[PDB]
Amino acid sequence: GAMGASRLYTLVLVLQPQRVLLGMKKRGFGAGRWGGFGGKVQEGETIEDGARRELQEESGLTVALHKVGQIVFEFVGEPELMDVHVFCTDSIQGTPVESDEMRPCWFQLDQIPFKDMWPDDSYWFPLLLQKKKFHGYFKFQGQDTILDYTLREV
Ligand SMILES: Nc1nc2ncccc2[nH]1
Repeated sequence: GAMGASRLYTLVLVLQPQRVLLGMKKRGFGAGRWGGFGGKVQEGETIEDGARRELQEESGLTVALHKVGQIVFEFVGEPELMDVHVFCTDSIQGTPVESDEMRPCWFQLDQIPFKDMWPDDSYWFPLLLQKKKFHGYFKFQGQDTILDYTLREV
C-alpha cells in the first residue's frame, strides 16, 4: 500500500576540520544518545529556518547551513515516518550551552562516539564526514535493532 505519512524534521551537525559538536539527549525518546541538534519543522516554516531555530533552541548557537542528506526513519508499531533533513555548518561565532533538551560536548573526529549514538550513524555519518550527499532509510524495532535499511550517495 501507500508509503506511510511522514513528519518533517531537521538535524544540524556543527562540523569543523578536527572536531564535531554533539548533544546528549537528556530525556524522552532516545535519551542517553549523542547526536546533532534538531526537531520538528513548524507550520509555515522553511526547512532551513527550522534547522536554524532548532540549533539555536537546543545549543544556543546562531549561524549559512549546507544541505548534506536526508534520512527516513520507520519504527515497528508506528505508522508515521520521520523525514529528517540533515544540514551542516563549519562556521560558528558563539558558545554552545546546555539546554533542557541537550548537553553539548565536542568530539575529535578520531573519537566519534558511535557506541553512544543511534545505530544508523555507523552507515551515514562517515559519508557526512567525507562531504558526500546521501539519502537513507532505516526501519527499527525499538531503539537498537535495524530490520532493514537502504542508503545511497547522491
Ligand atoms: N541518528 C538518529 N537520530 C534519531 N532520532 C530518532 C530516531 C532515530 C534516529 N537516528
